[PDB]
Amino acid sequence: MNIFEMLRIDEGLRLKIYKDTEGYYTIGIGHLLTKSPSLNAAKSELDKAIGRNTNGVITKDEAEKLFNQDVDAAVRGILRNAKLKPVYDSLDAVRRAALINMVFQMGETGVAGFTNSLRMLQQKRWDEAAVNLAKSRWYNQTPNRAKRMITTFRTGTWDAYK
Ligand SMILES: [Cl-]
Ligand SMILES: [Cl-]
Repeated sequence: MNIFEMLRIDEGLRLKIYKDTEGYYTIGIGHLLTKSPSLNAAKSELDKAIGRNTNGVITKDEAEKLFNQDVDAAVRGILRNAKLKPVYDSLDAVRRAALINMVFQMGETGVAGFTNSLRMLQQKRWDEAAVNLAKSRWYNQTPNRAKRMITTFRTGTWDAYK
C-alpha cells in the first residue's frame, strides 16, 4: 500500500464533475474544482486545469495526472509549512502517508490547526493523539474516513485499509 492507493480508496474515481461531501464541485480523484455554487464556474476551472474544452468530462489519464499533481502539491505544502514539517519529519513512513492524506483532504491550513494533536503525534503518544483527533468536526462529518486515518496514526500499519 502507498499514499496513492490509499487516497484512491478514500476518494474514489469520477470522470464527470460531481459534488463532494461538502457540496463542492469536484472531479477525478478528489480534485476540488471550486467552492463556488456555479457549474459554469466549475466547468471553467476544469478546462483551465486540463488545458482543453472538456465539457465536464475527463479521461482516466487526465484524472490521474491531476491526482499526481495534487499529491505532489500536498507533500511540498507540508514541507514548506513550519508547523507541519517538523511533525512529518518525526514520523515513520506509514504515518507520514496519513498526514499527507489529511492535508490532501483539508488543506495545510486545516491541518496546521490541529495543534494539540500535532504535538502529540510528534511526541509519539499514539492513543492520546487518536483521542484528540476524534474531537473535531472532521471526525463528526466523515467518520469512517477519519476512523481509517486515526487507526493508521494509532498503529503505524495499513490495517484499516486492508
Ligand atoms: Cl490545477
Ligand atoms: Cl466518511
